[PDB]
Amino acid sequence: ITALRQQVETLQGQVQRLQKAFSQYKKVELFPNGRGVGEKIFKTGGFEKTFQDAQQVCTQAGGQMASPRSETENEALSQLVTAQNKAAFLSMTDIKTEGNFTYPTGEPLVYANWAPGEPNNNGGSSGAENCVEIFPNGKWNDKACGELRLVICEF
Amino acid sequence: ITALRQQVETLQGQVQRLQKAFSQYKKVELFPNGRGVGEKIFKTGGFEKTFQDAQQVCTQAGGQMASPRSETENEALSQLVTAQNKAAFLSMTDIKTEGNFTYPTGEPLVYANWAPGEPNNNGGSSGAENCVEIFPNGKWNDKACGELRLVICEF
Amino acid sequence: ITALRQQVETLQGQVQRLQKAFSQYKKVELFPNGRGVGEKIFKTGGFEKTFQDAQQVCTQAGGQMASPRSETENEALSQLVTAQNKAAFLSMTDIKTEGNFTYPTGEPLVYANWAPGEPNNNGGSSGAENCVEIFPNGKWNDKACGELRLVICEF
Ligand SMILES: *[C@@H]1O[C@H](CO)[C@@H](O[C@@H]2O[C@H](CO)[C@@H](O[C@@H]3O[C@H](CO[C@H]4O[C@H](CO)[C@@H](O)[C@H](O)[C@@H]4O[C@@H]4O[C@H](CO)[C@@H](O)[C@H](O)[C@H]4NC(C)=O)[C@@H](O)[C@H](O[C@H]4O[C@H](CO)[C@@H](O)[C@H](O)[C@@H]4O[C@@H]4O[C@H](CO)[C@@H](O)[C@H](O)[C@H]4NC(C)=O)[C@@H]3O)[C@H](O)[C@H]2NC(C)=O)[C@H](O)[C@H]1NC(C)=O
Ligand SMILES: *[C@@H]1O[C@H](CO)[C@@H](O[C@@H]2O[C@H](CO)[C@@H](O[C@@H]3O[C@H](CO[C@H]4O[C@H](CO)[C@@H](O)[C@H](O)[C@@H]4O[C@@H]4O[C@H](CO)[C@@H](O)[C@H](O)[C@H]4NC(C)=O)[C@@H](O)[C@H](O[C@H]4O[C@H](CO)[C@@H](O)[C@H](O)[C@@H]4O[C@@H]4O[C@H](CO)[C@@H](O)[C@H](O)[C@H]4NC(C)=O)[C@@H]3O)[C@H](O)[C@H]2NC(C)=O)[C@H](O)[C@H]1NC(C)=O
Ligand SMILES: *[C@@H]1O[C@H](CO)[C@@H](O[C@@H]2O[C@H](CO)[C@@H](O[C@@H]3O[C@H](CO[C@H]4O[C@H](CO)[C@@H](O)[C@H](O)[C@@H]4O[C@@H]4O[C@H](CO)[C@@H](O)[C@H](O)[C@H]4NC(C)=O)[C@@H](O)[C@H](O[C@H]4O[C@H](CO)[C@@H](O)[C@H](O)[C@@H]4O[C@@H]4O[C@H](CO)[C@@H](O)[C@H](O)[C@H]4NC(C)=O)[C@@H]3O)[C@H](O)[C@H]2NC(C)=O)[C@H](O)[C@H]1NC(C)=O
Ligand SMILES: [Ca+2]
Ligand SMILES: [Ca+2]
Ligand SMILES: [Ca+2]
Ligand SMILES: [Ca+2]
Ligand SMILES: [Ca+2]
Ligand SMILES: [Ca+2]
Repeated sequence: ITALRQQVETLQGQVQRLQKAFSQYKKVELFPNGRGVGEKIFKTGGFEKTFQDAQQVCTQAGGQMASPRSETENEALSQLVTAQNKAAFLSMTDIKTEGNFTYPTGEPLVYANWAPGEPNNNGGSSGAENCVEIFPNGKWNDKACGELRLVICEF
Repeated sequence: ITALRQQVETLQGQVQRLQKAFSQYKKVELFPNGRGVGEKIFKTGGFEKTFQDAQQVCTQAGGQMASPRSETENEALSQLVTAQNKAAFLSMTDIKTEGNFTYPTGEPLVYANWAPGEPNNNGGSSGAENCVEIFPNGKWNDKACGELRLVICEF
Repeated sequence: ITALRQQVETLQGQVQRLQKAFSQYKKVELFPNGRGVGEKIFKTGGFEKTFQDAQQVCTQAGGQMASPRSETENEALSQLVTAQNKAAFLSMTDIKTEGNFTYPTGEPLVYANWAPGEPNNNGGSSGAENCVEIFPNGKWNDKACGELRLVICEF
């Protein structure tokens, strides 16, 4: 019928405009504290928290902590850390089994970028190191979970 | 007709993807300076202003100052204030009638969370207190409108 | 057919809600570091960079540096600069031909708002001035490109 065809065409135009406007506002949103990789979005709050508090903040916000599963994802995190000039906590811990770092689902690492000599589980006055921080250069260091580091969430 | 049915199906897929992407970017946007409650969105600019300047900033931005009409809305504001560690101005004033706080539409309060002893209209050197600040604990204190407090806007 | 008509009506409702939600999240996004003018969106990162670094940051983010082509666009930039209280770099340089400022496409200025006495190409210890900064009052001053100024990107 002629009426619905005109309706479909109008909808087609509205959808196209929504898509154009959404791509623009996606880039506006991510500037400068976010990075998109595939269907994942990394964003920093610009503040520092302990691992447990960061875990609460990310969950509360409807997301989770960053789990870099590829060089592309890790490099995206590196950019955020570099911009804030503050090392960030990742999602992974070896809390269940020492030396065995896993995602918050128990799954073993599919990607790793340990700095030379890490993980060493030597946090000095803070004690054992069961969490992971990412440096501006993208490299990882195991770090005490009670330490304060940049919060990056994953949505 | 077969042509338009295929068009509707394609539109259905585009809309579904837009909805999925929009829910994700809603949470990305609100992290960490925004809170959604029903159809209302609270967001802080991270800066402090006098009541009048805050009123101008929120209006200019296409919104208004925060009018917590329920415990849920008030608690959302509490989280933002807690995160910034800065008490924020609300929208309500008793400027027309002393002791009678109203929304910027003249409507009386449907919800209130006054701290013990408030409102007292005693601002010391600033004079009368005709505006309202919200504490990290969610409680309210009547405050001089010329004082500087965190700006939270409502959209 | 009755089935597709109901589908079109449902799509109509979904699109309308998407549009309503998108206008709200557009204003939420732009508060307080963005300004919309026509189909262009200006946003500041809140940080300072040299012209070349700012050019890299904006490009990386999927946009470009601000090219105010009208009083409306320039005034929007003025508001962002005023809010951050930091003068920002614009996109234009006279690097190809001295005294002739052009957009990063070689096109001559369609709009200009030089402060009295500018451009003068006198940056003192920094040397020649081949870039442009915008003041809180909206006026322009030619500035050395190696100086650090507020980064505003255009999307
Ligand atoms: C740290 O602690 C971690 C937590 O315990 C632990 O993680 C575990 O790591 C192992 C080894 O990598 C891993 O096993 C692999 O799992 C792969 C994914 O599929 C899972 O899950 C799906 C369902 O989601 C199942 O359908 C799969 O069968 C498999 O089930 C797992 O099976 C094992 C027993 O076989 C159970 O113990 C797990 O509980 C169970 N997991 C789940 C979630 O159910 C899978 O693709 C891998 O397959 C390889 O091994 C199979 C035999 O196990 C072969 O049949 C298959 O062909 C694969 O062979 C590999 O092929 C390569 C070439 O292509 C060779 O180079 C490899 O050598 C060869 N590997 C082997 C072992 O033969 C594999 O099963 C567990 O999933 C994981 N556990 C959890 C809970 O995630 C770590 O080991 C600890 N150490 C470190 C350093 O991280
Ligand atoms: C501070 O200063 C404020 C500004 O002046 C002032 O705000 C006023 O507060 C009163 C009392 O709460 C409030 O009156 C209530 O209004 C309710 C909302 O409906 C309004 O508006 C709609 C249109 O939008 C009309 O259709 C309604 O009729 C009503 O109109 C109002 O009517 C009054 C006169 O009756 C006028 O003076 C107002 O100008 C006018 N407002 C507008 C915008 O037009 C309404 O639901 C409430 O209804 C109750 O009272 C009615 C009689 O007035 C009853 O018929 C009805 O059944 C309700 O009875 C209540 O029922 C409860 C149980 O269910 C009982 O427990 C209650 O005891 C009982 N209440 C009463 C009073 O009987 C009611 O009308 C005004 O709307 C509001 N004015 C403005 C401008 O917003 C405050 O009083 C000042 N003090 C404080 C402490 O805040
Ligand atoms: C700084 O350095 C800059 C870089 O070299 C330089 O920028 C150049 O500025 C000139 C003068 O303003 C400008 O010329 C104008 O271009 C207008 C836009 O159209 C362009 O491009 C389109 C395609 O995109 C073509 O279709 C047009 O023909 C025109 O092509 C240009 O043509 C000139 C030669 O004519 C070439 O040198 C350019 O390379 C070429 N550009 C491109 C991209 O291809 C155009 O609308 C303007 O038209 C006016 O002049 C025409 C004759 O050239 C007339 O036919 C037409 O009627 C217009 O007349 C004007 O009318 C007004 C009243 O309505 C009068 O008041 C004006 O006096 C009258 N102007 C003139 C000159 O007669 C015009 O062509 C160049 O486009 C631009 N170059 C580049 C690369 O961008 C600056 O001059 C330097 N100085 C300063 C201070 O900025
Ligand atoms: Ca450890
Ligand atoms: Ca270590
Ligand atoms: Ca008062
Ligand atoms: Ca008080
Ligand atoms: Ca120059
Ligand atoms: Ca100058």
